[PDB]
Amino acid sequence: GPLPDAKPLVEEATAQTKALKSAHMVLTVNGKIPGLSLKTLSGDLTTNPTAATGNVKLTLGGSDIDADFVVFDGILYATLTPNQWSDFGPAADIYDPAQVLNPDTGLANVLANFADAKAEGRDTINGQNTIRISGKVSAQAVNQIAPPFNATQPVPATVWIQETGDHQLAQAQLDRGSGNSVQMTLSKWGEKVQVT
Ligand SMILES: CCCCCCCCCCCCCCCC(=O)OCC(COC(=O)CCCCCCCCCCCCCCC)OC(=O)CCCCCCCCCCCCCCC
Repeated sequence: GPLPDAKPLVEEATAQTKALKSAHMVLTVNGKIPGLSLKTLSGDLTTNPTAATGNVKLTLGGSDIDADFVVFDGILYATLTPNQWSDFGPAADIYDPAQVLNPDTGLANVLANFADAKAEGRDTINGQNTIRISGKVSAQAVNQIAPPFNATQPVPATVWIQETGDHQLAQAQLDRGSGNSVQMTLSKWGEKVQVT
């Protein structure tokens, strides 16, 4: 049947995202984004205070490493060899994961700077009906959430917003062209992170 108007849905998702404290996130990098050596990540994030835990697949020196990670008390830790925790210092010197849910600079700021929104279709994301929406995100909003994009123009993007219910952002993708793109799927909004 007919699609809703994207614009009110984006506005509603913006407000919902600003109110978020925590979520489960799955992040995938498709192709190659210069200065991003991550391939995948899956984890749980809470904010105020910031903590995160999960697993990451990343490339270091031409090799893919699977690692568990914890961010706790500003500090990033990861197991670059199995069951061995290394301390990598302040998480903020690499990337503070709270930035993803910062209401001024994170996903909500992406949504508020998502231009030309148009509903394209319906898709299931994690068992929920969502509206797939195309648009373009400002360079400045992209660079603030994902510095390695190094955008000097608007970035084509797709968002998937819950059709009913709370209208959360279920998924977002930023396309750097060719077959190079970053996507995040969010779920379990307001989960207790558990702790670390
Ligand atoms: C809608 C889309 C939403 C997108 C939201 C998030 C987008 C991603 C944010 C961009 C990350 C920017 C961080 C710098 C990029 C980096 O990779 O450095 C490149 C250097 C090579 O680049 C350079 O040459 C120099 C950069 C200096 C980096 C120093 C590295 C020190 C080595 C030790 C790190 C190993 C532990 C990492 C475990 C995570 O080699 C490295 O890869 C080593 C560092 C790996 C960092 C992984 C960052 C994790 C992203 C977390 C956000 C996801 C949400 C979290 C939810 C829980």
